[PDB]
Amino acid sequence: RQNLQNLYINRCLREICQELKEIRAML
Amino acid sequence: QQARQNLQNLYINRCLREICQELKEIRAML
Amino acid sequence: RQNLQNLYINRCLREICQELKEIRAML
Amino acid sequence: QQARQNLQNLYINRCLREICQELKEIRAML
Repeated sequence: RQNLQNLYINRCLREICQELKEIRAML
Repeated sequence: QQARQNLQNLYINRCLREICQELKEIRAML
Repeated sequence: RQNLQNLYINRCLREICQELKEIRAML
Repeated sequence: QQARQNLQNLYINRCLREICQELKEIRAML
């Protein structure tokens, strides 16, 4: 249960990291 | 140049706002 | 233990949120 | 104006890099 939630949190964090990398490229 | 620059500034601001919202959601879940 | 780690993760997330708010102001 | 703009761009890039590093650390810990 906890492990499940963490998996969804970690996917979101990875997606945010990819978005911030794209933002840095724009900059 | 400047209107494109100002638009890009507003666009990145909106992206960062969305990211902040997501991090607030994660905080609540933790 | 888990609760402890989450507290330190949540403080970091709150700090990041404050930093991103300052970045948005600069923008 | 433009050199200040370019510097600010590089400064924000560096901040976002640091934030990415922190989120990677959180991911590892979760």
